Amino acid sequence: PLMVKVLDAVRGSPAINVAVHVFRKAADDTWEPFASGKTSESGELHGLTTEEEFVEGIYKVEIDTKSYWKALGISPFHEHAEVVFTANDGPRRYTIAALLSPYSYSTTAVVTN
Amino acid sequence: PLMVKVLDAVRGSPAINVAVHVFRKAADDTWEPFASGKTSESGELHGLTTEEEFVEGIYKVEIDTKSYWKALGISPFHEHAEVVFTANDGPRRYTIAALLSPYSYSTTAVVTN
Amino acid sequence: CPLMVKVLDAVRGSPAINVAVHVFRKAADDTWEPFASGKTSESGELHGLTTEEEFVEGIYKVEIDTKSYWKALGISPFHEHAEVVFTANDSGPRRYTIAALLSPYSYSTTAVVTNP
Amino acid sequence: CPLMVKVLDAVRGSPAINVAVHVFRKAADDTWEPFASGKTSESGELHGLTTEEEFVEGIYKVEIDTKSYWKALGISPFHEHAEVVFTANDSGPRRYTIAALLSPYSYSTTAVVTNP
Ligand SMILES: Nc1ncc(-c2cccc3cccnc23)cn1
Ligand SMILES: Nc1ncc(-c2cccc3cccnc23)cn1
Ligand SMILES: [Ca+2]
Ligand SMILES: [Ca+2]
Repeated sequence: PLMVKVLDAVRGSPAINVAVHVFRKAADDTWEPFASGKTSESGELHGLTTEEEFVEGIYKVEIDTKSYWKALGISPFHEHAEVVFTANDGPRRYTIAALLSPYSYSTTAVVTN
Repeated sequence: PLMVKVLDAVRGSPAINVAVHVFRKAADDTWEPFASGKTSESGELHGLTTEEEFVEGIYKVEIDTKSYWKALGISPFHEHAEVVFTANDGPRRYTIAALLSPYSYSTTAVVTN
Repeated sequence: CPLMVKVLDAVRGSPAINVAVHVFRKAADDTWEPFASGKTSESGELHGLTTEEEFVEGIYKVEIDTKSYWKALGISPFHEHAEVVFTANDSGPRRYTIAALLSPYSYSTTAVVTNP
Repeated sequence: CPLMVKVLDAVRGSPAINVAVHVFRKAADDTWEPFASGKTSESGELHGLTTEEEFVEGIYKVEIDTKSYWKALGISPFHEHAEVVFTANDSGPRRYTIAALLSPYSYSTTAVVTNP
């Protein structure tokens, strides 16, 4: 139900081995750890969660862009990229995609049935 | 060796049934038709060309964004999106990805071995 | 003006007007503290957030209220906000312009950093 | 200033300076004719391309020479250029700002259209 895909605009490649943490907003307005992983050779992170676990609510996907750029020897601006959205329930799969540059990022959601 | 992927930033979906034409630059600096198709339900267009046909040179990928937006009832700015690049030969596959909004588009290249 | 925020609307091809922007700074106890806030003008720009005196080193978060923007236009957006988190002034004072480009299911942001 | 072009560099977090920009207009015989050209300033902006008199209805192409920009910085880019093609002034005169954000393997562009 939730996949994350990361691309690198400088190298023209998938962004490989990028740490990604997902949080869900708790009733006290704090962020509870929900799922995490590292992107694969294709820049994709699958298997984050299951249908039963992914309930409606506010999620944060935190992509560690700074570590990624430093591992490539490139100087970065942002601490990370945080993408915060509401999951709303018919049948739906979410893909959070991000395109990374050192001083800019773009993110889009691909929500399909 | 060449794939095109198109996303819609307004609807949060793949951009389905988008016409795409690819041209290769001829010796007289004109644009020769090379391949074309329409994006699938996943927003992807595969099978454009073969290894033997896709030689080094300057290519143009013309995405008919205006037709796409009009078919969705949304008012567009651009006539189309044209993405022009040089193909250079080790082992390489090219993905041209585009993210569409009515008054903006973004494109990236994903070049892998 | 060491910190300026500019917001554009990719649907309409226009400045994003009356967009709320909240800026936070990480405190020594590792929580986010309020730093400054404002709203974009008719040009989509937000000037006057801070001053050279107030804008010290730190980790800053600029939270752009994209959800309210789209909801006011009658549209149901995907994101809650667009957030930009960065370390500022580590090698001395700089001027930062944070720009954001908004669509209902996407946003982009960029930083332009100049040396006064 | 009915037509302005702004270019930013996503690698350095800076204006893209000294970027060549060529503008063409489709002729009645369906070919591209030269219309105007210039280069971005130290702010990454290009003003003075055209005038209200000259900038009539038509289909325009704005070709930003991104390849030369990156090659001058010692970088081998992917794209030949970034091109923006649009119909202008169809419902009367408008002011257009074409902005582009550049990386070596990517670019984005947006249009801001205002009614004088
Ligand atoms: N699989 C896939 N997903 C998205 C893109 C993508 C393309 C262009 C711009 C972007 C801006 C933000 C996020 N993603 C994109 C390319 N390939
Ligand atoms: N003055 C100005 N205009 C536009 C942007 C801008 C911001 C974010 C993404 C972009 C994508 C393509 C083009 N421009 C942008 C930033 N400053
Ligand atoms: Ca310091
Ligand atoms: Ca007309």
